[PDB]
Amino acid sequence: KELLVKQGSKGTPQSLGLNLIKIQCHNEAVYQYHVTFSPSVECKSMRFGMLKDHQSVTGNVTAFDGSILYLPVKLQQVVELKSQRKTDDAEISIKIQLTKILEPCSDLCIPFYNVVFRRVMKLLDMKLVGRNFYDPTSAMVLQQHRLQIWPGYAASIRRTDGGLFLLADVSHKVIRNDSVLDVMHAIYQQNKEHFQDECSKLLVGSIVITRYNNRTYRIDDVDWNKTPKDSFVMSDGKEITFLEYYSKNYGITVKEDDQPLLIHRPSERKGEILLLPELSFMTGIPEKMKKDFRAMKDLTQQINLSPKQHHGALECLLQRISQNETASNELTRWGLSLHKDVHKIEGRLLPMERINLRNTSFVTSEDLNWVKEVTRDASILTIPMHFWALFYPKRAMDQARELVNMLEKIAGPIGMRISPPAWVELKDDRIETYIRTIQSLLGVEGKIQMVVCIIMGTRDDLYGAIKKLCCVQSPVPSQVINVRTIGQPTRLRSVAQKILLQMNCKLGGELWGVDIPLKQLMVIGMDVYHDPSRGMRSVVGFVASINLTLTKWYSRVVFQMPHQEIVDSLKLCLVGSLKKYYEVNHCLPEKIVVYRDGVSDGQLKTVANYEIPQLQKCFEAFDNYHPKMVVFVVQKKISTNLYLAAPDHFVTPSPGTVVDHTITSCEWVDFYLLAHHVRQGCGIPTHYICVLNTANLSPDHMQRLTFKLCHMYWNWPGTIRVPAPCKYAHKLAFLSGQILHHEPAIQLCGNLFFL
RNA sequence: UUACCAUCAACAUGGAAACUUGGCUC
RNA sequence: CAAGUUUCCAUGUUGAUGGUA
Ligand SMILES: [Mg+2]
Repeated sequence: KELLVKQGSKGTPQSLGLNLIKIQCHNEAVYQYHVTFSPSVECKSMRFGMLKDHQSVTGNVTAFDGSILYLPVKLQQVVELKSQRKTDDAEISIKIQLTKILEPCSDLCIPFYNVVFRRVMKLLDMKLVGRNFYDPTSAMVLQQHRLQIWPGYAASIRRTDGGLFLLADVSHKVIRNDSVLDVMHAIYQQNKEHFQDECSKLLVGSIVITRYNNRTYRIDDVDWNKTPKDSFVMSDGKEITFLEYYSKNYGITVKEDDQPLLIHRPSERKGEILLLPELSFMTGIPEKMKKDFRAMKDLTQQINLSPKQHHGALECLLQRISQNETASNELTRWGLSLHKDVHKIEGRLLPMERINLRNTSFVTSEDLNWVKEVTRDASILTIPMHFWALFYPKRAMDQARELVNMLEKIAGPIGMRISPPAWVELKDDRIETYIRTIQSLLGVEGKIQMVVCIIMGTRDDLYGAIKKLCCVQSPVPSQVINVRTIGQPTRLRSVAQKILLQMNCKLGGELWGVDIPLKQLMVIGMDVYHDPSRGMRSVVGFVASINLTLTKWYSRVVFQMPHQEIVDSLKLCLVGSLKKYYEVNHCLPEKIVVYRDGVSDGQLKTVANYEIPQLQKCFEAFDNYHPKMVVFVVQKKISTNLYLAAPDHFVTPSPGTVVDHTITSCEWVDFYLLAHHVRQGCGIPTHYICVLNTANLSPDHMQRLTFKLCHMYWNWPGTIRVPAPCKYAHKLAFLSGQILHHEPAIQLCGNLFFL
């Protein structure tokens, strides 16, 4: 790990709000023991309790996470200890053998610095659910929602270039007080004779949380013929009944025994697991609650928190940490002095770039909104459409007359050669004839057109068949519209005119440019759209800049082969992108900037060594063509929050800032660029990690190049979460992997259909 | 599948730490 | 070397409503 200077010079500094820890390193050695509880107890409760029962041998300074104990003082090689169970009087044989001597400056200390913090905030009467800690003392209970929300904290200790830190997100968790058992009782009261089908309809596909070990478990089946009075064989090879299993591990004596059982079947590899309804609770958000205007406006008025409400909750967490003595000793025996106040990050607002139109050229303001700049002038990079087929079934005539009769009105300020659509009716929406109509006609409209498949209600098979026929068998676009979305005239201005230009974008109509000071720049946003829940061939979305001023982009999907992890596609995808580049610009690039998507933090090493070296060795297809490459990894689901520290309060700004110190990764070169256009909530910043940077790019150069790449997507008046090719490839990869399950047609490749 | 933007929920994948089991060779 | 368990984490995707629209 080299000492790399990351801070830039050009920009206006800011102030942020989430570091929360600075510790001094003092302990010369920490001693790790792995403990085998013989016989096996599985719950954390006894594994804490009988370890706390023997502080004469272990000591008061303890850190145990279920199987691993940590000490500051070395014992002998193996210590053997006898314990007796509080319920069945078992012969529990604790064996502690020292396995690791943790150095003060080793990255392996992060697990036990994290479990000591979990043991710290388990003393504040804070519960564990899933991964996080949630507070039951500031809940909101919603009776008509049948719901309860907890304002907990997802807190995690991690190492950073600015030392040790603890990142805490104010994570509100929804918990249903209704279990699966009580909602089974409610459905059985609602339907005494016909409840098994409702249980098999609202139970499979639904996912429960069990709180005896807080595990989240996917329901695959529910069985009524088997009760926990029947026994089974657990991991030690000896038969146990489930009630004695409860009394020996979790200690939670059940209230009834005539309840059914739930079957969970894991993925292929195998151990089928059985869960009681009483100890298992719902996912607490009802979609049957949701279908009204009063759901979020009465629930998430507090859950969609302000930045100041985040800072108040986090300062309340710090206050209850500091004012609790028993939590303070559990930090200060190990010598981990938490900071009693927040620790703040500096900022950097970049010199904001220029958006070049056909004639005008704006300096981008602080608001990033040019919503009604559309319908101004005719665009050069457009094929002027004339005719397109519009279909509607036998229930929604005037509903179609909501849309199209307004749409010719926004041909007013443009004044292009427009004509009314082919109003072709439908006799029956029952699966068939909707396939037959479109490729029965395919007529005068089919030059540059727009397929509008309008379906009453939510039906997956209908739109799947329509999009499969209307994007596989013929060169033709398609667009699914549900009548439930357009069912009211109130949602017309926001549904028909400003948006639903998917079809006008699918024929390739776009222009605006951002200035780039470099020469011969090829930027290429590789994305990987994975669908392993369906367990079939993952999809690569390939998009590259095939020109100089970045106005045109490439598109490619190739299905992978199952049981073959090595990518056979990306060489062909780069071959196609380079062939399109040599067909359009008639030249070869000098630098390549790749924005790879979708890897974990432990996976970049693979991207450092198992894929990008294959990209460098892929260039054998062209003679003496081995130039410099730049690789980046984009990240979305981030837990770091950003607030500007105005001298009165905290407000998350508009996108544009740069955070590059004391939040990054310890090994690679990272930065964070905020991309939420914040109207409410806290703006998560996009995380960009580089892998190979041999083009000698300064940090401000690649940060401003990333924001420039964020500036060039034809879908919005305001900036985007991930830059433009990683949303192009997202849209085309999702479309070509989940809906038609096929490659896009070659005959549409001159358009930018990824919009 | 209509512009992105939160939040909620869910699934799946990957890295590290050791433990246990199994596998041709001492 | 492979598989499983427990800890730490990390990562995308999907579905849903509230907002500028
Ligand atoms: Mg993606």
